Amino acid sequence: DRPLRPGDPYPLGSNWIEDDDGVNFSLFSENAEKVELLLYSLTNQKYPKEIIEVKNKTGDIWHVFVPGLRPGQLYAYRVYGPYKPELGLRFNPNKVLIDPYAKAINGSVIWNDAVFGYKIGDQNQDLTYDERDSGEYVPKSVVINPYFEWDDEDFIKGKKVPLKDTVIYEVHVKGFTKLRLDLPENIRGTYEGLASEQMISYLKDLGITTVELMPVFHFIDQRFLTDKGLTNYWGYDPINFFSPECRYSSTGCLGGQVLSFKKMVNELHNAGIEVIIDVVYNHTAEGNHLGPTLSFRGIDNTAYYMLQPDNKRYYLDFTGTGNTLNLSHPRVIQMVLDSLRYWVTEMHVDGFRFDLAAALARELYSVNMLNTFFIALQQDPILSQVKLIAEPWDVGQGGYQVGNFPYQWAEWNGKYRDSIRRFWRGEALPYSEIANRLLGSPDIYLGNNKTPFASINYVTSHDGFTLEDLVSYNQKHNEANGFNNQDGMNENYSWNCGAEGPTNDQNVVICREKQKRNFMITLLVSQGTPMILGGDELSRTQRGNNNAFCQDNEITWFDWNLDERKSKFLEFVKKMIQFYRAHPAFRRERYFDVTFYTLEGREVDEKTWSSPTQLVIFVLEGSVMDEINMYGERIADDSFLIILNANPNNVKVKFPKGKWELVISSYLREIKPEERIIEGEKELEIEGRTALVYRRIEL
Amino acid sequence: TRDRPLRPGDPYPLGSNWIEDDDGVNFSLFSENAEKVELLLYSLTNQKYPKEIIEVKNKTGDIWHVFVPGLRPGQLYAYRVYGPYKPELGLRFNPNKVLIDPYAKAINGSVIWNDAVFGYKIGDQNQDLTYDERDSGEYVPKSVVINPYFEWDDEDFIKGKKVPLKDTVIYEVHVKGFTKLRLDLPENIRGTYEGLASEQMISYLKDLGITTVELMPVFHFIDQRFLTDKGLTNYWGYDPINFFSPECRYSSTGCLGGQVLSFKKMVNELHNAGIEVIIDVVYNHTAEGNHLGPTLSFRGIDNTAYYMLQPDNKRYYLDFTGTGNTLNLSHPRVIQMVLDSLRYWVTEMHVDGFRFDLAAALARELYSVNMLNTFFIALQQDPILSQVKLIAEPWDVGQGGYQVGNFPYQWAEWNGKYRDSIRRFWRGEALPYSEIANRLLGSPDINNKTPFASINYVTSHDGFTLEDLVSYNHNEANGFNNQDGMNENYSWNCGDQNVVICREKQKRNFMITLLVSQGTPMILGGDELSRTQRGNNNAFCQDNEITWFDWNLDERKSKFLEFVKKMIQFYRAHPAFRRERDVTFYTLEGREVDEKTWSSPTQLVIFVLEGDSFLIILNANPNNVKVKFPKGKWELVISSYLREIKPEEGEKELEIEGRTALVYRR
Repeated sequence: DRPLRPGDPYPLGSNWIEDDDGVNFSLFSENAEKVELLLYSLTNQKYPKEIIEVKNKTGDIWHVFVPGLRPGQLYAYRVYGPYKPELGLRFNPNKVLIDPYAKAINGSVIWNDAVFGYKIGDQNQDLTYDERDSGEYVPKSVVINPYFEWDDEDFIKGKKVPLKDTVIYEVHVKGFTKLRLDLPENIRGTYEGLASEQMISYLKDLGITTVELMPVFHFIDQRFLTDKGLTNYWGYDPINFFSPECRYSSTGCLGGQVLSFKKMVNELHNAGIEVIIDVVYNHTAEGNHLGPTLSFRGIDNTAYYMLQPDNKRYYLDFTGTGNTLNLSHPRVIQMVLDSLRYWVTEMHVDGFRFDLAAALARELYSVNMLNTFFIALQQDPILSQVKLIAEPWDVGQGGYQVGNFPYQWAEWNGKYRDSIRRFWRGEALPYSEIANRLLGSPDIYLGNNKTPFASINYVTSHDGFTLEDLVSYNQKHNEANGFNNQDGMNENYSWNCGAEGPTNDQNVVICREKQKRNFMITLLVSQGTPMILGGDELSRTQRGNNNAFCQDNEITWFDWNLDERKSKFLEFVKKMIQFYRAHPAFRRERYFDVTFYTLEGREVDEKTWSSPTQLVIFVLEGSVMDEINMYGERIADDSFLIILNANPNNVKVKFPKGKWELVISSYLREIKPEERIIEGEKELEIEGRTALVYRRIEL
Repeated sequence: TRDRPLRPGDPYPLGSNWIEDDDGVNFSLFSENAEKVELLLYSLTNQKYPKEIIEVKNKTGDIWHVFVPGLRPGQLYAYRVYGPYKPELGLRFNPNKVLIDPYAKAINGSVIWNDAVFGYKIGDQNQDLTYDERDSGEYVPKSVVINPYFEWDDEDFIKGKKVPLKDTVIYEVHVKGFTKLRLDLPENIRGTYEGLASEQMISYLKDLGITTVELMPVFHFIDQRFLTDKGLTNYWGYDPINFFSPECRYSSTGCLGGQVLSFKKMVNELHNAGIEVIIDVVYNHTAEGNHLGPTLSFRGIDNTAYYMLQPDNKRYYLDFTGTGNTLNLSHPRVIQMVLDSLRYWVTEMHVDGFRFDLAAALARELYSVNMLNTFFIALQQDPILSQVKLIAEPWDVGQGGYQVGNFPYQWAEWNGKYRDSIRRFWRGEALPYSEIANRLLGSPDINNKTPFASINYVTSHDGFTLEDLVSYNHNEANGFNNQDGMNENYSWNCGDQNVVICREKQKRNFMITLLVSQGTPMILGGDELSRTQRGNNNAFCQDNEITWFDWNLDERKSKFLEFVKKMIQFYRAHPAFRRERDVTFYTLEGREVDEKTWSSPTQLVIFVLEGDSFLIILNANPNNVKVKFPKGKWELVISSYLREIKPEEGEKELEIEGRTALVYRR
């Protein structure tokens, strides 16, 4: 007998209107017989306060306005339909579902046989129909207040840092500040903790421009992970594409995660720092048949999911996770684009990084959506300005297969990390190959973007070894993950430097520290936008675990100990990053000028260019670049000489023309007077496994 | 170089953009192939000569941009683009030619024609390969930096319920014609946005009972040289040169930003009234025509991009419409422009829907480059564009069918043939009985294929109106031997007053049938005022007495308006004609339908709604036939009539007359 009204279809989800004093509720469902809105009082989460049958429907969209409800109000849905699993029809109104357009989720799921929708349990498995209510264990979607006081006016509008000037920083929200002891407990390893005053000055002192946060979409710890006493630490199982992860909130989970995130981002922008978020669109946490009925599968399984034709009880898997969104259906492709748009206009994120992007492109291609998906990004008013990061993929015949890539499109260059790892390991590599990597990989980027900065260079990431573990480790040690070490990449191209794991041997440590420095300069001397693994500066180690996706503990937390070894390296990284930012010679837009050299100090003819090498010498020649980014003012950078000696043996190099001055090197030892400045082609005795950078000073 | 001081600015939003903090204007322009770009600043008095030449020196990707401090709304600019001139490669960049900004939100006047606006020596052996030298400044209208802000009070009608397609009655109306000869209104708002929006209109139209107004073209369009030389002016707007500017011609308040202002207010009134605005867009060609075309904008900015060139002879331009060019919809910026323009007119100009002219050709052009379906996905997923009404025509493209996954959620189509069908049953000729039974049903044999998706229109902006063929049963003024427009609209001659008896019965008829049909109906503007074109069915260059709405009541109109008002009133009163379907039916006489009968080429239709219940009888026809009502009580409400109502016309026998149509209730 309530003054309820039909309300509006737009926008999707729950919408608090100031004026009409109440909240518009809307949910997409094509195959539902009946929809029910459930409102929960903070005090009781087991049974709804009030149940409202949603009776008005515009096209495939159910909606009702409900007066008097306000920001902070908990809710959920029960969706009604046929249950013929063999037809992919899995409607179970006993299961209390998460709104797909929820902007916040009030906690985690509590693993119990009743969140499944089939009997466990039974031997028909997914054919059966479980009657138990799920509400007791399913967090509720939350109505939020979208309003926020942004004074990142300077930043947002309009001209932020481009990829040519970007240093990215891949960092887990929790691990970053979990053991930053000069922060109060409740904000340690949280969004607010991350953007705190000292954290900001730290990231500023390091010199990184762009933060890449690991998954912040609200994810779910897998059953098989919690049965073993482990959580999903990396967050690669979204259940909702609009809500900040409740776990990383310092200010609670009834809007607090939205507010803290919005806060954190605003601080970061004011400091001059960009936010990229790692995003998963290739699968949902619901898994395959057999997985839980938490949201999509309950709302409309047939839409939403890619089903096996001829056996619709099964889900198509391109990723090995269990499901694929039905990206051909206009609502599903809408949700993705709606997600991307939300996070930019409302959460003020500067761009995205697509996890398993080769898979994501395969899925899109699967239903003829890849090129249209790209056109959607390019013409969209807000989406065509953000940064979009992915990976190479040849599908399936398959060269990219794509009319045109967004202006700020870039790809993780795994070939760059492999080549670089192998080089410093001692593997003599074709000169042309190692050199191309340093030149930003024009052999990969013929007509993908016409810029070196489409290539995201890196030596380490969240995947596999931490730069510390890379130089200390020959094979993975992932028994802690509980997969009897079968999980995680096996090709690592690593080297322990003479001892596996921690050692007392100062010969081994000298190798290691020297080597870390080698990679750090190789990376910040190459064309392409570089990405650094958070922790690498702190000499962070997961002690041989190369796939710590499930270690929310001591192993993964950043260790803020001021050990002198560690400290001295943090000093090196700072100095090198600074050097990179300080010189647009290593940051060219059009390379797709240099001169490469031999041991005996001459130019490089074919054969020399084609035979494996262990030593790279080259000069960034010239200066006049166009510009800078301001009205008609060309600058000129100093000319540099880079010597990289991976050959494990001392070697004698003939320098090229002019005066050269050593600006930085991997020598841990003090620098001899005849090494600071060198002229007139006279030879220097270069140590084995050493990297060196010189600027010319005349003429 | 120059001064000035100049902030590089931002690449987005495309166009001129004044920022009221840095107290300047931001300029951004696309040109993938440009060598050099020069912004030209102009004083509102000197236009032959540019006040300032500014070298646009920064580009982000394929967007040139510069920020100029000090400039504000009202500023007149144009661009100059340098690059190769190898017209055999399709490359035809010409600095001497002053170009409009494709993203300009306002333009100052029409093109003053001259040999200089072309990029080749207008007269020569190799027309369209030759390099013309002449400056184009004076002739080419200037792009105007605009005043974006505007105060909307229709917040109440913006959201939410805008009159749904079910409840809709649409009214197709040309802007000038609507109130040019509407004398009781000042001598400067007549034939303007604000004129159409006078408080004497609106009260008129709300009084008339239509809930949606569909304007003929308002995209700033030019004149065909190439016609005016015949002393005619493009009066239909179906030849645009920019996609963001309201047409200069229909502004009561000048052409330096008053087109923007007059249009917005227009809408804001219409909305407060409680009515809906749909505008008539053209995206299938620009006003530049083929090679041998004026170099106004896109040809000059970037010919490669923008235009679909003939492979093997990029000299020439692929034409799908017979107008000379097609936009290169496969280039991301070109497709972006179209989608930006659709988004602009909605969020910014508060427009409720579009009607794509020559939709099939547009679908085909889109198809030609694999963009049709991706165009449709873009529209559905767009937060603003998916909410608006969208109106085209049917088409059969590529390899059969529509070649589209899904349509937008308020898609509808000009039923090209429902008018060829209703104008043939009433016409008298041999006509099938499941055919016209279909037309009235919603035409469900073809989209969402739920009746609302059909635009049941008896009359388009196409001809006639209403009768005016039936007169025909006048393409001489249009200076080309009378072969232009449709070939037969299927009408009587009705040939006095005793040799014109059917005229008023060849009105009211279409009316009573059209409003009774399931779906959504379209009247031509001023068929209730009994409009006329003195015979013309193709009045596209008639800015004359021919087209302008004759508002002085000749006496036999005015009775008819009071009919249409009451006729449409009925459909605006009962949910019995607003569904996705309980229909009846009844042949002569009294007899519930069978299969003879179902395919019999004659002139008799009856039906009922159970299903407020209603009985409806409709017939053609050359002579009288026996009439018997069916099961249930019958009470008259409205009709067509040779005289008036007498007398008193369960179950019995009437019996009905000739050229005529009729109705009842329960």
